[PDB]
Amino acid sequence: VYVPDEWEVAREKITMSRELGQGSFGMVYEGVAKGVVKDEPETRVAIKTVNEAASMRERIEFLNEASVMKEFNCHHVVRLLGVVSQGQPTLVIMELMTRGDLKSYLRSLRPEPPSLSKMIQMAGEIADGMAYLNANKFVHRDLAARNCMVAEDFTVKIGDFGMTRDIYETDYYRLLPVRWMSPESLKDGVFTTYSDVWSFGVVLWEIATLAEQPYQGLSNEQVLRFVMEGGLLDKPDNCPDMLFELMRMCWQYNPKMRPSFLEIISSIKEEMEPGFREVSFYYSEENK
Ligand SMILES: CCOc1cc(-c2ccccc2)nc2c(F)c(-c3nc([C@H]4C[C@@](C)(O)C4)n4ccnc(N)c34)ccc12
Repeated sequence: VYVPDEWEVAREKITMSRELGQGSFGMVYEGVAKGVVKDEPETRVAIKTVNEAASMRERIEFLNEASVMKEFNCHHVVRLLGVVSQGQPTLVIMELMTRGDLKSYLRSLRPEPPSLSKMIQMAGEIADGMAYLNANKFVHRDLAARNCMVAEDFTVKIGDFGMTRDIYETDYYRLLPVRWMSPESLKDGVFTTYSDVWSFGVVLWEIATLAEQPYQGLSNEQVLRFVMEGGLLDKPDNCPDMLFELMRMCWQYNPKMRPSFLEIISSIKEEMEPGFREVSFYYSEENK
């Protein structure tokens, strides 16, 4: 039973320019919202709509999942700006990421690549956002280049998690990214910070291959068998040892033996850009 609040915005103030493509619950539009940002009368925003093929059960799921993001304030996690809970379509307005998803972006760099220092940068930003989320007791469950977003200034941020969330799970039992999923996720549907770290390893591999499909030539059923039986992605051609060392740490079959996101950041903080100190969660007062 969603209760409107602070975050509720008048539908009047919102303007939907053009389609950006399908996200978790429905179409995401580019647009403009009046007075959703302080010291900014009008703001360029992304607007996700729940389609009209949406059960009340799903329209409520949409708002509650969005509402999780109300508690989030992190430079490396895409920000919620406001909610339109009354009337249809139900809107969730958020920070517009003007260079789209990291997968598309990485695909665009293919024989027109990124330097080692530019890849470490992406890794640390993603790791920092994920460290922030795990600090706020949140497991993403769908970390992947396609759900990392790129800002105007090339900052990478943690994006859509909706895609994997069922309406019923927790209380009752009845969509899985097998190529990004840890063995314990594939075997038992266990999703923890440590499973998110596995996915993070796969995103490094995506970054180093400019978004090849992980385990290409294996079907989804084959990947499920292969990874559960200790299968691993081959080190990409001319992948820096720095990075492949990180992938190996993330792909420890046993979750206990995987590094935390903080440990990952510690291991690369030397090679991070100077700015990262001011914007990051890692260096923030909020970090433990
Ligand atoms: C950390 C959690 O972050 C999120 C949670 C959510 C979200 C999760 C559950 C319920 C409701 C919303 N939804 C997000 C989102 F829709 C976007 C988003 N998607 C796209 C489209 C889709 C495409 C076609 O792949 C590119 N965008 C284009 C431009 N700017 C965007 N911000 C953006 C980004 C981040 C999101």
